[PDB]
Amino acid sequence: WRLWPSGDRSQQKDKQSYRDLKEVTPEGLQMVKKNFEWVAERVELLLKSESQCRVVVLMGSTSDLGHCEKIKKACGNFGIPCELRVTSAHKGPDETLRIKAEYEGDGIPTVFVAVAGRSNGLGPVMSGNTAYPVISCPPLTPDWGVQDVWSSLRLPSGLGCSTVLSPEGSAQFAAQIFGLSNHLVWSKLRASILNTWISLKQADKKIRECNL
Amino acid sequence: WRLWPSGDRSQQKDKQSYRDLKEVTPEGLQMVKKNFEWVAERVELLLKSESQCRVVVLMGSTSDLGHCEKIKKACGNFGIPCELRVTSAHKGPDETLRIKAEYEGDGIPTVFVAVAGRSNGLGPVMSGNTAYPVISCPPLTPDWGVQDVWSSLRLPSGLGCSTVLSPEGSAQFAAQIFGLSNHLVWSKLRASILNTWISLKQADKKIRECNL
Repeated sequence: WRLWPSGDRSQQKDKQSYRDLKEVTPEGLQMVKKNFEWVAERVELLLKSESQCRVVVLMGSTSDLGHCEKIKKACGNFGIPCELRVTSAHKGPDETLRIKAEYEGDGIPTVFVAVAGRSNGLGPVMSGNTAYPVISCPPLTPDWGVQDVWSSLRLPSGLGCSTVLSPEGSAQFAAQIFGLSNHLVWSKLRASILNTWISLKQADKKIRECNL
Repeated sequence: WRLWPSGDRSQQKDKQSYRDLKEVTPEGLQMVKKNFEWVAERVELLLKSESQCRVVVLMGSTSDLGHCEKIKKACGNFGIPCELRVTSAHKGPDETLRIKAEYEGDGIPTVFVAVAGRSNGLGPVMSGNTAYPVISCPPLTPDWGVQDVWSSLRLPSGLGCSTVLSPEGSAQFAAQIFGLSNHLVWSKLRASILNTWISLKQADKKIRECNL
């Protein structure tokens, strides 16, 4: 590669420093060696997380636990810790705000994912009382899902609450948010775009052989 | 009329006490007079309210004030005091519960009417945190009303919150609730069933003449 500290070619730390020498002298090789040492001393820091990430999944009912387990598993795939908590906006709004405060108050950047069946008040109430992002991922089924989804979508002014129907999708969106700050999360998202694209090419190649 | 204290014919206080005398003696007429005095001393109490009534209309936004004015006016027609208050479940749930507590705490029987456009969380949150009845009367328009109504209708278990779409209707329902305890409110409801029925007979009589 070619590596320029501060975008400055004259500070090049890569092997171009050796290619560029008119004549290789022993003083010339010690400069090249120090450039290689400079990179060797920094490269292990590429494995370290610069910023902390957390998803908190708030569920109105323990019957939606299966749906929340899918979000937590999918968060695990991006290396983002994910906590489950049980709270109802309708039946314990005092407790919802106290739980919110626990995660707002310890200095760890947090995305809240609200899982509320039927009339979703948990997304909205959370959204109205935190500066952190809130994602409604309601556990819609085909029975009443067309009716229930609108309680996540049509909100009073002054609420940023977003909607993602897929539980794997809500994890991915939470990852994309943390990817703006965390190169490790970003890189898993980037490699996943590649791997998914590769999978389509391989499935097309297979079905093309069944075209003769 | 015939008036029997405790349903006991032998305690009859009406003119039947005079009709029933085999012979009218002066001692017989003094008994009749005391029966008439007994009724004269109690009849003014029929004008007095035995129980207090109040409707509290909670609105999420001052833009829904017109809709709340219609509820308040219609409550006035049943002689039920009606207060307007502004509170959002989404943006000030702490304040919603403190306002609720003011009306729960002064010993006056109260019906709460929740007016919240779009995703109604105000009905549900109120319903989950008071033993008093809550009526959602959402200000639906034809634009999004088919979508918004389901946030009032499909609630988690443990919530009694009812729905009435008409604002005059929500007042009438509040009146019907107080009519179980208040003979004056009951009587306005009863006379209104008569007057409305009379109006239909009169409109049918009119249109029948335009049938020749």
